[PDB]
Amino acid sequence: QIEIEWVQPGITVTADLSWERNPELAELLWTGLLPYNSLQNHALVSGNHLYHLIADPRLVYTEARYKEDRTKSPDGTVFLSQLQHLAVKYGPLTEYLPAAPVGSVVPEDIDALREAGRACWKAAWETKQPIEVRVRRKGEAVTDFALPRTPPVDHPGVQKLVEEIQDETERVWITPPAEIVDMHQGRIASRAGSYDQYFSTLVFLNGEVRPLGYCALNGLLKICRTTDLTLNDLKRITPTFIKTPAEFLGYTGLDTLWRFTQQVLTLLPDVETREQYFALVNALALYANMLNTWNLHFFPWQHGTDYRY
Amino acid sequence: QIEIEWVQPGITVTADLSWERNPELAELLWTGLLPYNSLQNHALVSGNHLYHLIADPRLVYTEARYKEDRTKSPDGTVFLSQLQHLAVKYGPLTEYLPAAPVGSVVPEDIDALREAGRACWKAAWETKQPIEVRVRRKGEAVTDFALPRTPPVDHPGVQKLVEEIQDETERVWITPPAEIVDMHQGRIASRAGSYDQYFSTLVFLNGEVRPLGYCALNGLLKICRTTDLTLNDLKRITPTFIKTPAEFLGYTGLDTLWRFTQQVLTLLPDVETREQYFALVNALALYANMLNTWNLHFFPWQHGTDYRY
Ligand SMILES: N[C@@H](Cc1c[nH]c2ccccc12)C(=O)O
Ligand SMILES: N[C@@H](Cc1c[nH]c2ccccc12)C(=O)O
Repeated sequence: QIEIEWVQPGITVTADLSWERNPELAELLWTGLLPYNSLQNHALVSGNHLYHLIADPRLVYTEARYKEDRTKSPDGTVFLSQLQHLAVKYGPLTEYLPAAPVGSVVPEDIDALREAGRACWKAAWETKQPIEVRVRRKGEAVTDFALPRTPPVDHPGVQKLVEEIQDETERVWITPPAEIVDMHQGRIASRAGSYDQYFSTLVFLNGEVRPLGYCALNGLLKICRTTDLTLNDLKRITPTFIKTPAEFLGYTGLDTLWRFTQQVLTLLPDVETREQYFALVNALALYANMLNTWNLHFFPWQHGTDYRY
Repeated sequence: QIEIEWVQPGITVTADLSWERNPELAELLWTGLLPYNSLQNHALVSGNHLYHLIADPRLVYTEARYKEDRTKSPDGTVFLSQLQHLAVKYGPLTEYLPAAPVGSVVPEDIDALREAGRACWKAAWETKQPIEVRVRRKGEAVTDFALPRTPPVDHPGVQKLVEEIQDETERVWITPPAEIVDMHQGRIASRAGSYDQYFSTLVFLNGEVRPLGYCALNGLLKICRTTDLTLNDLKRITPTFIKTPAEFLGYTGLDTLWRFTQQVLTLLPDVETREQYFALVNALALYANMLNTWNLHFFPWQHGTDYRY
């Protein structure tokens, strides 16, 4: 049993964990991930779905034993995905992609859940109020949320950079990053956007950050942990999947993203172990995925009033 | 000397190619790429910048000898890009990323160039009328534009799928794909989009397709051609970068993309040679990059009127 606290709406629900179908994932949440906090997003495509990022690389490569069509899942079902989400269905879904269930919100708490889901939708559609979520073991108080830090690494250069990136990831974990807020308000040093408007810039912002985190960066992580591709080859293929997106994004306004990427690309040829490679890339990957949660939050979805079925 | 003809606005300019700075590039265009047609897009972020797609894998990995800041290039400058573009500056740019020049539209055609530039803008911004560009060696008239096909490959199953995919890419080269048009009109069988709107779906359609093409797929082509990564490893790493994006887009409405990806992923472990790997990923790659051009064309950029600096 776990509790899920949405702070701003002031709603807490309780969910039963199950080791029956996906024991490795249940065990991962129960033992390795809890307790944590995150920025709570609402799905913009999939339907009445809530997901939030968990700052732990294991979610990228841990396999499920059992997946089901998520639209057929009962409301209240809790999932874990390799996009590093914990997810909860609270109403109908259109996205029929397989998902890995690990439990469900107790029957007594479903109304609370749907109510909370609507509060989360309202925040992303209208108010832009960042909604903090706290997840912890049932009946275990926490007054200490801090992002995990990968074990230190025998390399002053790598470790220093890892710490810097992770620190920054924590700093803006539930606090809006200024470089994201600024772009949405048009405060953009480079004036990016054709013909004096920055709407397109926001679409490209929203568009490039997301795959860079979950696809390129997390892909490298997945490959690194689940295959025996050599360190030399990991090092070689990395600039190819991560340089251009970050560079273009740097111009649009993500100076910190692009700065971090340059320092990583700069250190990368000289790392000596797979452990060093992984901490370096993991730190950037989490930073990238963190930014996506804020784009999900801040992007003007409101325009969809003019795009109803 | 080449000729760039924009069909709809009835404008044809002449450009001098130069071997002074990027000989390998100028050569490739001159001997390898001409003549061709394409869909003319206009940059939505970079400024007064025209770019279109060229159906040749060599642009992905052929290296520039020289690059300069594009904001400082004279109006009229022609560039080739590893994004598979021929690009022309016709006014101020804000994107200061380096680009490889290969020539210039002649001085007496600059006015005609800026007319072509503004007309392409009108098509992206307001009209959504597809503009066809035709590019030729000066002198030699051209009647048939067919997409380049990779040389037949000693593997019938691979070769068949390669043919089917290339055929399809050719079919909707300058004629809009129904799957893209239908989505932008809300004709989406899965009703993807939270709370009965499909605007968010259009943002994600736009955002996911582009990196899948230029970053994941094209990245694998470049890795295959510019490094000696083993075939065994090329096959191992491929699904990690291309499955998840394609599956989600399939759900959102791109049935053909997801079907072509699944087929590629089924044949991929059976591939026997690098040449077989290359042709298979290359065909899927171009198709993906082809879809990007239509997203760039059809996405409702006009919303930018509420986002002026
Ligand atoms: N369903 C998420 C987005 C999403 C789900 N799976 C994906 C895979 C790739 C990219 C985006 C996604 C939303 O609507 O907010
Ligand atoms: N210039 C393109 C966008 C672009 C340029 N370079 C990129 C690299 C990655 C992604 C997008 C881009 C436009 O504004 O239309």
